[PDB]
Amino acid sequence: SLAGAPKYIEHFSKFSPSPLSMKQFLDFGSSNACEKTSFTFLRQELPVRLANIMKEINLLPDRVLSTPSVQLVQSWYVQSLLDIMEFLDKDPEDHRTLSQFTDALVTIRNRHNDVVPTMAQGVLEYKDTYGDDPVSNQNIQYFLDRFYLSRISIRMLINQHTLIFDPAHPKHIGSIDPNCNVSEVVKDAYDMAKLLCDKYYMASPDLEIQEINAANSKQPIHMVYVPSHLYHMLFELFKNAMRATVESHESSLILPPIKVMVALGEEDLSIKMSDRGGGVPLRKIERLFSYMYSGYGLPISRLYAKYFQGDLQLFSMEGFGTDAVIYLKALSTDSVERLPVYNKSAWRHYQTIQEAGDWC
Amino acid sequence: SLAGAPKYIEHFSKFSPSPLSMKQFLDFGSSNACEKTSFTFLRQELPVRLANIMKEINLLPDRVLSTPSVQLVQSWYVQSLLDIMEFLDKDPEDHRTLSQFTDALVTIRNRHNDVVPTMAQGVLEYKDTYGDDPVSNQNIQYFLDRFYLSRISIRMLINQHTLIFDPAHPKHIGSIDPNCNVSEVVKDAYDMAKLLCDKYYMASPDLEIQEINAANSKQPIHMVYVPSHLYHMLFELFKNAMRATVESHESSLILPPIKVMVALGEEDLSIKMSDRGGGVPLRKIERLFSYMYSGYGLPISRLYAKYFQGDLQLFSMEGFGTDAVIYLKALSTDSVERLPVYNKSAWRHYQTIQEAGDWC
Ligand SMILES: O=C(c1cc(Br)c(O)cc1O)N1Cc2ccccc2C1
Ligand SMILES: O=C(c1cc(Br)c(O)cc1O)N1Cc2ccccc2C1
Repeated sequence: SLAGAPKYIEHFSKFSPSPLSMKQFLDFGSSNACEKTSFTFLRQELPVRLANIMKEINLLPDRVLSTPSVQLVQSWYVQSLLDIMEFLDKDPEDHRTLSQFTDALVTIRNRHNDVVPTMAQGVLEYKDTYGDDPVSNQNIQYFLDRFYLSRISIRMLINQHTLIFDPAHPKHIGSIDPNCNVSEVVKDAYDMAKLLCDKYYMASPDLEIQEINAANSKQPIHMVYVPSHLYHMLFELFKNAMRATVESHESSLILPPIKVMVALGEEDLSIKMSDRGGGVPLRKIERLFSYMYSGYGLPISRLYAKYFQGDLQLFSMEGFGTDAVIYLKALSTDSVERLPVYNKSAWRHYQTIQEAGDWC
Repeated sequence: SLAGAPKYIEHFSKFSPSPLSMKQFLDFGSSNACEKTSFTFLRQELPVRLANIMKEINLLPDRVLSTPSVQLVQSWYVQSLLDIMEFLDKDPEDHRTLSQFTDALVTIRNRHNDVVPTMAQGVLEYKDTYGDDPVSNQNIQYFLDRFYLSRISIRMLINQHTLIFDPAHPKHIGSIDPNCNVSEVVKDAYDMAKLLCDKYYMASPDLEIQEINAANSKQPIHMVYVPSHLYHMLFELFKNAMRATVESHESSLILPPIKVMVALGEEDLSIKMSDRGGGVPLRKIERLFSYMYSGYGLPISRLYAKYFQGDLQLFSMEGFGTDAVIYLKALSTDSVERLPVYNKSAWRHYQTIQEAGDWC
């Protein structure tokens, strides 16, 4: 039988998560020796990542913590942590340990499938029950960025293990494509967004792609990346760009295209999506990344970019259109997980009071 | 005779600066009744603004505060505050009070002429004497943004008073042009930057300007603004864009132009400057606004934008080029001074220790 969950949470929250680079993920093998190594790694690392973020959940305002949906998500994290604790004393040499471990990871992944919308219901419950306040809102914003990035990282570890140690893409390493053709992903996201735009507006802007391979002008641009994450970001951006374009051109039969540039530099692989959808005033830009003003499409997309040391930035020109840029690291060695850690500095952010700001 | 300066500093630092809108500045008259009102306003408001920022100087790390150049700037602020205290008991009805007051403001403006480079020498002295450290560096960054924005605001008040109550542009209200033609300022800044680029490189990119007046497509874009501030920002941006363009095209006789779009929306007047100067990796972008990595051209330009509720943002694409955007408020009623205030929230920022960050 197991100890009470808080004993495990306190134990594992003392450790810092260990960030892996894309290259490290990529250089992970599929042998028995490798599966045992993955097992011995994950039975420590997953509990560390679960515990670290569970400790930050406890720092949320009582108001948010008291909501049924936040309490529900907490309970899932507790059970998932306990599921892994069952493996602490198990022998990696026993093939049944390994197969049971993979089954346990699948069960955890499914348990947590609806975490994003469930947390969003928690935010709504807080607003409905108590009314929102600026202090709680700032804490929620800080927390959710960290919580969702933590979740992305945990899903990455689980997907890598289950895909490698249990199809279409045998050149992929788990969910990683060592030769991801960026323009092909751009086209896939455009195609899917076009289906949606065509359905509702009976029209959609065309796509124009330009590549700038600075060091090798002829060569198609490739990278090591998780294509599903890149797809997610581009699909969200195309939906917004298409909607803006059609909605700002109600009188017109001719729609300006969405232009995408893919640039490969020494350090960055940058993807800029430019539309002439009429733009948004600067005042309204920050709110596009707010969990409260919402529709977590944009904030979660930016977290995917940030997860491997990239970013997603918007700059609009009200009256004209908008540019969105996805910044990725060009090199797999620079693509290192960005993971929140529970410590004093973290703890300090939730320690805020209501007072006059430092500006007039 | 006067009280010791600290007594005045404590008294006036209790008040918050009072931000004025561009419209309020603009609706200020030049009569005798108006000059007395300006006097009675400024003999309170200037001491409040001087005292508020002097209190924050005292919050700097001992290391920075101990430098000769920071001590020198402090001493100027003390004397300027005392100069104004001489007017506390003077009668506004006496025309000699008014003329002496204008003389005192001119003397203050001249005294403080070299504040920006003198503070920069203070930063260098701290680095040379002690070596820099991350905690002090963060405090310096926070402080200098506020200090330089405060200074901009004090110079604005002084220039308005001295220009109105003591030439080429009689349609200007002090330093304010109620009908500033934005493209004409763009062209002036380009011309001056071209002279510099031509001198050093014997070549420079051409300029292309496009205006998008969303609500009135034919009409040239105008605004209420201080043209010298807009010029300053554009001149800095053109110098950077030109240098990048020529330096990334050493082999070429044909230079890509710098393209400027001026867009007027419902709320924003946005100016985007686009170059094909080869770009900068994202990692190096933040540092362009750092006082420590430096060359205060960019950070001070962004402060001018922020001063009337605007901003100046850079987004590059490494391997291709860079876009810089100046965001201004379109309406004089939205163009309100952005002024730092000395209070608890302000005080808290300088209260930081060296510890592990909240990220891995
Ligand atoms: O500028 C934008 C816009 C916003 C984002 Br985020 C983006 O990634 C691309 C865009 O073009 N919009 C969206 C939108 C939707 C309906 C109507 C107007 C607008 C104005
Ligand atoms: O991308 C840039 C660049 C930077 C800024 Br800030 C700007 O406002 C415009 C630019 O185009 N640069 C500057 C510069 C100077 C010499 C050489 C290369 C580069 C690359």
